[PDB]
Amino acid sequence: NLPEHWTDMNHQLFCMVQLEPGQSEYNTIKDKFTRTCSSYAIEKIERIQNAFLWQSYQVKKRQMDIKNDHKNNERLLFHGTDADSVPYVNQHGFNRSCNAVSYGKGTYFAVDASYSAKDTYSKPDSNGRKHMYVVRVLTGVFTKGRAGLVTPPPKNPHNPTDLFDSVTNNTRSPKLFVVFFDNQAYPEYLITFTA
Amino acid sequence: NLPEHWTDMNHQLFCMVQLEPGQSEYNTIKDKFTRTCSSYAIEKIERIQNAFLWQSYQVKKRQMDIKNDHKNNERLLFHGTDADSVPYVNQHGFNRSCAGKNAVSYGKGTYFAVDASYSAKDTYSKPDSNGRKHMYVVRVLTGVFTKGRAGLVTPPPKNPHNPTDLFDSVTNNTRSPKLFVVFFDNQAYPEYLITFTA
Ligand SMILES: COc1ccc(OC)c2c1sc1nnc(N)n12
Repeated sequence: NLPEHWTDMNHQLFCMVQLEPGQSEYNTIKDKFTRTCSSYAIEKIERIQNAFLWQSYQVKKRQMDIKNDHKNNERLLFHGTDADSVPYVNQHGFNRSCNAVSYGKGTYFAVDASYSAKDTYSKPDSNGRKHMYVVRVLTGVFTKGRAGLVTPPPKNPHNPTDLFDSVTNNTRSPKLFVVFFDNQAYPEYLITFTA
Repeated sequence: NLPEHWTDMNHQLFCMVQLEPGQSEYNTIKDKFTRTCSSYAIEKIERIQNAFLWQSYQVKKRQMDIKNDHKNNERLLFHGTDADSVPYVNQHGFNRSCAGKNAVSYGKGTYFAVDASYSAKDTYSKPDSNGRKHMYVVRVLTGVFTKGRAGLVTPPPKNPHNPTDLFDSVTNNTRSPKLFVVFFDNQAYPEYLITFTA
């Protein structure tokens, strides 16, 4: 069930599709970035078409929609990456096993592109190019994180296996989310940009 | 897509089904165990019916069956663990972030044994306060594998010049595999829980 807005892949399961500047999809993703990163230069935006990652992600979304009995489990977040990690992420998504993990040992995602645009996260390559993903994240029901978590905390210490879906720095006004499982995050767009 | 021989779960997502000695399902697991663990006695064998773990595992299996072409990608392996881990594994499966360092490390992942005797070591199937040991029988997507090494946080590339095209798992020895390490969520389905004693 590959999304409508995807383009034909000639029976292949993986493609990076450069977006056309000035068309709807490009303008949408550009505005989300320029909200907080209007001083950077965008070189290009690519749609990640990974059928395996998409399928595993959609299975987790349908499971979380059943478990939570509601369907607002998804958010659009940012993830800065060094050039050398881009091929891995395009292919295999985000891997907690691969900076400071103050809110737990998972994969980190920023509400604001400004945060992901830090050189510690979006490390400039030899040519000055920085890389940031726009990511669909199953944040689901969340609580405040803490150092050393390997999974989100229990929703009630009387059932230690019924878990929050993610953790955050701040539950009232979140600026980051940590997920602790593979296939809880779909890398949807890659932005290549410069300072 | 839940298997047709599972007990009806009443729209429930999870349950453990106690098996009857004399049924083929119980007897084949007992034979597989006793092949190398003839000194121990089985208390019970439970079929694990976890709808969500099953779906995610079956999606990974279909993807590996597509990627590899006519490989036997699945092996039935053993995993001994402490009583404290059993409720988490039953609900959530095998989390590499929680895995022990193995005495011979072929990578930082979850370890599965070919031989029940290996999983039956007190270091893995730690006796609980009542002297009960716990061992899972696990469908593992071993796929295409190579000899691992202690540094690995994922299986290594098949080809150094193509770093993202990975082996599916690693082993101690490709000639005589006795253990497999997996590095991803939903690559192992816990199918049965063996409770046993001395
Ligand atoms: C404290 O927050 C983080 C810790 C670690 C991070 O990745 C190493 C990270 C954040 S926010 C963010 N956006 N993009 C990335 N990679 N990250």
